[PDB]
Amino acid sequence: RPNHTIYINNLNEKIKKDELKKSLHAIFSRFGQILDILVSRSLKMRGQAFVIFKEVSSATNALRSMQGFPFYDKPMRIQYAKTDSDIIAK
RNA sequence: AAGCGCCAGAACU
RNA sequence: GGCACCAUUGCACUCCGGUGCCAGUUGACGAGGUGGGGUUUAUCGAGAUUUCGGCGGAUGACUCCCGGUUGUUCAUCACAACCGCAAGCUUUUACUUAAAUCAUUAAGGUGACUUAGUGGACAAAGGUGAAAGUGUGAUGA
Repeated sequence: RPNHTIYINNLNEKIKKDELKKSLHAIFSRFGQILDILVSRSLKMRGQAFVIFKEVSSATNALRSMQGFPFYDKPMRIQYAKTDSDIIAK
């Protein structure tokens, strides 16, 4: 079920790679320490974000609080990642 | 310090 | 890389849909070279995705004019080939810091790439001395 990494979608696709990465670190920093925020603007990966929390409890409070939150005019949709990311698994 | 200057076709970002 | 649009609500850990508009980046590595006017596709090699393509410059070549050398003095007009602070032709003889590519590893940038250092090697043309040979007449001191 719950995972170290959280999946964020329904984000504004117009916003560039580096800005959004720094902008999402502005909010998810309070819940706990972040290891790496993966951002891609490709066809299958745009308007999406993977945030790696070192604590699982950090990822849970993040989903509970930032769900539905309006970020760049768009309300956020957050779920747990299907599998563990490559920095925590290995 | 004159195989040197420039950039807009092309290519890459 | 950026802005608009069409399209995408999509679960990944070296990049990763299209069109148009805009911006950025690449875009010659050294040697050598200027009496003047015209003309023109301006010399030499090194390298090897573009050193391609475009445009500008240019000391080249050619030609004529101009001023000169050499043809054993030296004045003058031809004739012959040259030179534009150098200068007949051939056979030889040094000198003339090649740089980039390559490998490498530091700085800067979102990136394409950029700036600099280090390591080692390789030229061609030309010109600059030297050595032996071979090149005019006509008229006058």
